Amino acid sequence: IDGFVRTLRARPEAGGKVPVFVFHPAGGSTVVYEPLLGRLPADTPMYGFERVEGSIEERAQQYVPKLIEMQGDGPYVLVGWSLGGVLAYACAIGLRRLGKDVRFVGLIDAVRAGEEIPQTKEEIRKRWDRYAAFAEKTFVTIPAIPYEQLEELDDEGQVRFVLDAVSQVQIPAGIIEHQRTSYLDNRAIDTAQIQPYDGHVTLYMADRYHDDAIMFEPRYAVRQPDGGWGEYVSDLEVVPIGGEHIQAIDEPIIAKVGEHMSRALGQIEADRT
Ligand SMILES: CCOC(=O)c1c(-c2ccccc2)oc2ccc(O)c(CN(C)C)c12
Repeated sequence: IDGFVRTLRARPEAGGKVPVFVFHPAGGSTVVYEPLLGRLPADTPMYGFERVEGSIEERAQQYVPKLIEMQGDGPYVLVGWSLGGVLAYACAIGLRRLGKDVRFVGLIDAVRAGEEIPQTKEEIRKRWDRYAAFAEKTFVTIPAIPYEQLEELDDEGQVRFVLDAVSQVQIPAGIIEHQRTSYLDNRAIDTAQIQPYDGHVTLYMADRYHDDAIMFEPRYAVRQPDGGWGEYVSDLEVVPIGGEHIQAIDEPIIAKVGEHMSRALGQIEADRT
């Protein structure tokens, strides 16, 4: 473990196969990509990029220099499930804009909501009204939500504001931090401003988001056939894998992703020779 870069399989000292760069999921680390690694060719290196702060573009501003430090002009293979897919895609845009050679972008069910999630004050009220209802059922009666305070804050400020009010009661630090970061990682998916990308993108597409994901944001109950990426990616390939979003990263479904991805890496390795 080195900063935000986790070594899943080290590359040899010099030479060897093109590394696969994986990006962490919402609320998790790149350890989730080990089953994928087992389904990729022998001696395929893999490095995982862990959580950093900011907007998607601000996070890619931190990732891209590190990617270039590790791999130079390319070839770049960028892969991500959940939020990691959006992160991989933003890095692809950043690397291509600097003239780097991006050969593969693999989105593992990084599927946009079927209806756009507005970034408006009305949506802040709707969002927190929903969460308040969850806190009433699962725990109490909740007073009027101070909407005027919330709508001036960003997502990090909103959740800190609510945690501060909840204290004034007692929640363990480890649980608060895990929920906070998982919540913030998911909101980062919602608020991502997707830019056009002119390279080939491979979208492994499950059947649907899992139930808990839909409970937090019901617009995820519907997906478009292109997963919301077609309008930004003209060179888009979709690989149906079935199942639920939460299963896409695990055996047995990852075998389908890995079999397809292994073929793509093989062609990349051939084209280097
Ligand atoms: C268990 C799945 O939960 C999540 O999907 C979300 C959490 C969450 C909160 C606390 C713990 C874990 C996840 O917070 C969110 C906020 C907005 C939102 O759209 C989503 C849905 N995502 C698929 C994007 C979530």
